[PDB]
Amino acid sequence: LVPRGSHMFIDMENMFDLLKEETEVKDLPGAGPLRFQKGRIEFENVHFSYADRETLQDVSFTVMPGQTLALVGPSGAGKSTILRLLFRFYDISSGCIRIDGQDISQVTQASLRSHIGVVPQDTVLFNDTIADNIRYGRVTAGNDEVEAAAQAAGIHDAIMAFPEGYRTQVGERGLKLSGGEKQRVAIARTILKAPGIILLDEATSALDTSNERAIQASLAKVCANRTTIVVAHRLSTVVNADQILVIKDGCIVERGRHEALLSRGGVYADMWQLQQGQ
Ligand SMILES: Nc1ncnc2c1ncn2[C@@H]1O[C@H](COP(=O)(O)OP(=O)(O)O)[C@@H](O)[C@H]1O
Ligand SMILES: [Mg+2]
Repeated sequence: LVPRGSHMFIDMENMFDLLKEETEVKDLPGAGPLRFQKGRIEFENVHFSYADRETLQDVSFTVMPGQTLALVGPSGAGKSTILRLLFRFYDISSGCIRIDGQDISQVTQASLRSHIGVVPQDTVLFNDTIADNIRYGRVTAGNDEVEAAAQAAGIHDAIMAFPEGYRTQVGERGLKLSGGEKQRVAIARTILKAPGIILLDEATSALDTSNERAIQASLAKVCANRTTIVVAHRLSTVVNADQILVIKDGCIVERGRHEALLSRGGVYADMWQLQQGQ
């Protein structure tokens, strides 16, 4: 058969390109680098939808440079989505997201992400030396910098007990890192990238008490003077956050510090009373 109408001019290579899965986001022509100053974050009246329910509805907030904002709320509320949007994994249908006064949709995605450290629920380990796994944070970094990141992340000492030190093959085809060593690797990667903003999605598993306390101290280290948004599962994170947004069905139903949320007696307070069990 002879393809007719518009079909005679269709480009098959374009049809195969459109079949691909993560169909993603474009830099707008002429976009320059994010001019990052101190990492102030702003969501103004943000709306977003994956499908036919709005996932996020009129979501507004600010994170001042160096402050931590915790997202909490029921499953499916849209917490993780918020981090995704700041990374510009997706575009928003309305409203505006800014870093230091600049629409994140109008700078290069490359520069945007160069200033963001993502600490994910769980850690991709590559089939590579422990040193190259850390260097993943910033590929051009010196060995000295890898060791400094590892030192700050609390993993240097475990690594020195490995049979080939920093050269020890890890991942699937290498030495098994413990669950705690893997988390520390993600931390070391982030310390090495040295971003001005951290996006932290807390693991919903936990390790033993003393390890959990150690990892939590190492995380608080990486976040301490960086603007941070955390999807918070741990009560200690929320207690110590500079601000908490309580999200329910895509809407920020309440916000403030821990103590002010408790004294408000609303949904957060209900959560805290329930976990307390007095
Ligand atoms: N990739 C996706 N495609 C379609 N819907 C999604 C996708 N990811 C999450 N969702 C939906 O968006 C809503 C928000 O999910 P999410 O941001 O993960 O919430 P939380 O982090 O509060 O658990 C949920 O209803 C979820 O089912
Ligand atoms: Mg969830």
